[PDB]
Amino acid sequence: PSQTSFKPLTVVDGVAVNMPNNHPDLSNWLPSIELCVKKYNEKHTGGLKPIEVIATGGQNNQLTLNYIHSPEVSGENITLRIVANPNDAIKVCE
Repeated sequence: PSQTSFKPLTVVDGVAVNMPNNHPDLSNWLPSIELCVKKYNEKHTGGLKPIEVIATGGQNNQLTLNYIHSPEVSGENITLRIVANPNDAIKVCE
């Protein structure tokens, strides 16, 4: 584990997904990633699953993820809900 300029966004199955501060909001990627990561978490349950997930890609159809396993001090603020679920045949992610 080491210091990094990344903040938490959402957790899926128990994996805190952080994003690069030097990037826009990932409201649309929220459901896209939360669903993608679910796959990896499915195969890897409990400790098996990754510690954190660095999700990137703001615009220009940018979609890049990173599996990081290193728990470190951190925290969030507050969240309510998003209520979204866009469909797509060609999912570059998965």
